[PDB]
Amino acid sequence: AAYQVLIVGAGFSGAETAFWLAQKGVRVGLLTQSLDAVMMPFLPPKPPFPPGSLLERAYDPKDERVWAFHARAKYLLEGLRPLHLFQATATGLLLEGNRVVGVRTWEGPPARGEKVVLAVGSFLGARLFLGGVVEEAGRLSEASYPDLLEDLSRLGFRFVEREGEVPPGYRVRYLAFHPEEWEEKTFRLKRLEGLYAVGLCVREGDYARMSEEGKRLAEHLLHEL
Ligand SMILES: Cc1cc2nc3c(=O)[nH]c(=O)nc-3n(C[C@H](O)[C@H](O)[C@H](O)COP(=O)(O)OP(=O)(O)OC[C@H]3O[C@@H](n4cnc5c(N)ncnc54)[C@H](O)[C@@H]3O)c2cc1C
Repeated sequence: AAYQVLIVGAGFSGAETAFWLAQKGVRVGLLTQSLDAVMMPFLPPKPPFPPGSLLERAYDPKDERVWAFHARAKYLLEGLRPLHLFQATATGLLLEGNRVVGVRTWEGPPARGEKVVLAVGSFLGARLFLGGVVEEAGRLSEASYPDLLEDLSRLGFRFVEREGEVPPGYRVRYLAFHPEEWEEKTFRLKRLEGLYAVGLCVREGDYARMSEEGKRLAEHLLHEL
């Protein structure tokens, strides 16, 4: 129970969740497949942003470079004492009966948390259409490992198809948890115990929406603890 909350995905929703939880002293483990992609935008994030959010703090009105936004956001997360940001590729759910206690990782070492949050964005069943090529990636140059979706599918989880687009321009078709799997008020993926989901992998929205959702989840978990 080292981590009170284990979050899979250091993107706009997952990192925001980690941010507010850490501000309150919650022991958070933020697991993400690529540290070089932490909080990486598609198009440059532009105001307005949720007040006091990690998203707002990471913004620089004089620097629109998306990679720089990623770097500034990553650095901000690394400054939170109760937060441990680490690299690992989640490949499946660690279960004890009907309870999710963590995730298996491709590299081998399992990661555990009292509560497990999936904030994997557009990386489930991702297909990136760029010109005359189709890549298995949730965002430009960011590969998507098929394992997690396969595990969730094997366990019985239902998904719906969604699509996002970047004005080279490209489109990303991905899978989001079917609405019936998710309890909006608690962020619970009710099919199993101790499992939560937030962000694009459960509901559409832009950067600010992802951030607001992450904060809302953090506030809910703080109440539950
Ligand atoms: C093609 C496309 C373009 C978009 N463009 C914009 C835009 O220009 N402006 C805007 O406001 N919104 C845009 N959106 C909507 C939304 O704001 C973004 O998708 C945003 O990144 C969603 O936040 P998220 O936290 O759900 O996912 P992300 O920010 O994508 O973060 C997901 C994280 O999870 C990690 N991850 C995934 N699977 C695993 C795994 N198995 N193990 C470990 N880590 C994993 C990823 O590597 C990543 O770091 C776009 C959406 C799409 C699909």
